[PDB]
Amino acid sequence: YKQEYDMAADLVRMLRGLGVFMHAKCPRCGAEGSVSIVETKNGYKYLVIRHPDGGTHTVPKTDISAILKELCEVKKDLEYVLKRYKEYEEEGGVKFCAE
Amino acid sequence: YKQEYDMAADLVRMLRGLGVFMHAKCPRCGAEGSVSIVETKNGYKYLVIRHPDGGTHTVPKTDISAILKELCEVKKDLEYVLKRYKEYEEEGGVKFCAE
Ligand SMILES: [Zn+2]
Ligand SMILES: [Zn+2]
Repeated sequence: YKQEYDMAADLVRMLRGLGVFMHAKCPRCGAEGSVSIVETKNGYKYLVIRHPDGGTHTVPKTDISAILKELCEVKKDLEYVLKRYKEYEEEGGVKFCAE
Repeated sequence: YKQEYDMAADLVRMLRGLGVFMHAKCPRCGAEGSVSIVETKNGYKYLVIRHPDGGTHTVPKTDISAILKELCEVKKDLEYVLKRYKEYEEEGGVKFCAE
C-alpha cells in the first residue's frame, strides 16, 4: 500500500508542478475536489482532496482507487498530446527541438 | 509556414486545456510572457504572448522559434512523466487504469 501510495503521490507531484488539472471523488466526503499533495515537516508527501470551498481531506493509504482512476485519465491525455507531437514532427516536418 | 504555425497552435491549444504552463520570449517585445492562443470570430487559432501586466502580442507566422523551443521543453517534461508512469506500472505493479 505504502509503495503504491507513494508512486501515485510522486506522479501527482510532477503533474501539479506542470500545472496539470486533476479532480476526483474524495474517499472521505463523497464530494468532488482537486487532487493534490502535502508535505509534512519531515519530508513525507501524502495525498489530499481540496474541495472548492477550501475543505481538504487526507486520502487513506488503503483507498486510492479514485486517485488512480484520475491518473489513468491524465495518462491517456498526455499520451494523446505526445502522439500529436510525434505526428507533427514525423509526418508534419516540424522540428520542435531545434537540433 | 502556415502548416508549422497551425501545428504549434494546435499543441499550445491542447496543453492550455490541460493546464500546462508555457512561457517564451516574445518575438515582438523581447519580453517574457505566457504562450497562448486566440480564436478569431471565424474559427482560426493564432499564437500570442501574454505579458504578465496584460499586454498581449501576436506571434508572426515567420517567427515561431521561441514557441517551438518551449514546446520542445514541454515535450521532454511530458515524456519524463510518462516514463515514470511506465516504470510505476511495469516495475512497481501499479495498475493506474483499472482494467
Ligand atoms: Zn473530502
Ligand atoms: Zn510582446
